[PDB]
Amino acid sequence: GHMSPEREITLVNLKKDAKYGLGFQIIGGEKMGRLDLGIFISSVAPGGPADLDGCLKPGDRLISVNSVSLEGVSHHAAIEILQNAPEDVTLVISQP
Amino acid sequence: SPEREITLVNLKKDAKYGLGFQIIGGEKMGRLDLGIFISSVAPGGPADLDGCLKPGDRLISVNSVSLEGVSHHAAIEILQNAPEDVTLVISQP
Amino acid sequence: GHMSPEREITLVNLKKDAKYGLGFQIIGGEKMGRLDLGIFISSVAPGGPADLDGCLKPGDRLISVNSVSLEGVSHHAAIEILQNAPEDVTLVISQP
Amino acid sequence: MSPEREITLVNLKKDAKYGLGFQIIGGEKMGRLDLGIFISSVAPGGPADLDGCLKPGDRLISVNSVSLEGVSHHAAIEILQNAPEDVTLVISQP
Ligand SMILES: [Cl-]
Ligand SMILES: [Cl-]
Ligand SMILES: [Cl-]
Ligand SMILES: [Cl-]
Repeated sequence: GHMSPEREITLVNLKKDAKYGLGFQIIGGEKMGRLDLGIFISSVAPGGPADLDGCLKPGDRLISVNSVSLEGVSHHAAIEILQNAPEDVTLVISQP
Repeated sequence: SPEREITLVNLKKDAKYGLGFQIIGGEKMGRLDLGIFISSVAPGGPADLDGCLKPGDRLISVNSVSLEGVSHHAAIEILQNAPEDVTLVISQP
Repeated sequence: GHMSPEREITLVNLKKDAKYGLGFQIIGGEKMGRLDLGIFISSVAPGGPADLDGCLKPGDRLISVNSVSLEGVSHHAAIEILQNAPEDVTLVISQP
Repeated sequence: MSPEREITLVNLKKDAKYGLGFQIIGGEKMGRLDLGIFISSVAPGGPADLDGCLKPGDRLISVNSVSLEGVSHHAAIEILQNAPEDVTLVISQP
């Protein structure tokens, strides 16, 4: 027997908008090295793709941008990865 | 190209092999810790025949249930108690 | 590219870096039988000694550090063995 | 209660009369990552004996680059037999 796990993984499918991009901002970065997932959603822009989809929320943990893992990624590099992502993006996130 | 990769793996348990892999990890997990990894993959088993899962891969979820904060002991039970059809989210080098 | 019934044994020669150390992390349990080998590679840092050498990968099994066997060695003790190792390290590992 | 064990690489050459000059024991039903092969005897005057390192009780971990993880006693014998004349063993010792 064990304590029931609390969190879930979700796949969020978004399309970049010329005006919004993906319509969210991030906070954080790795501190503990290669396996550290330190990136979280800091805000979701009203009327943007993430908002309209409805799933992504401030506080959610960002695990991947399509297949690109954010494990061990700095804040700077995470910004880069999001910027360089194609128009069609699936975010793997964990949620409370 | 330095980033790791996130992949989804769909497996069906087999009578002899189960899912066809073993896991390792500690028992003390912080709420957001992901400490479950693959230690071996059985030749002939579903994981092997599927071809994606490898030793060293990091197990992130089982049928959408996150392994964040989940101990090795709890993860074994989750995998053993899982239905025949499982979708795994993993990270890979 | 499926798993082989026979695994592989490999020697890896690394030099510690002042910032990276050996450039990898390990995982394993704390309870070990005297002959158990429960230590495995969990990550390899891009640009670190292990990465540049190109042999060591996550999932590899750590068998010795400069002839010191990991048999019966707990995760906490293995970390200490890697920390206490000199600059020039020879690893014996097993690989899938 | 006993110090860390020691891993050694032993370089031997097969001999026409002695082979490698040692025998092994172990079970047949190994798990994937089990290492259940051990040295049982070392022949006086054969390669292993002359080399001086290998002793009965030692654990045999590999034959050249072939791991004995999950390898049965039967299969280990065949791995040793099939090996070329130049052989490197990885062993563990007390
Ligand atoms: Cl394996
Ligand atoms: Cl690392
Ligand atoms: Cl890695
Ligand atoms: Cl012994």
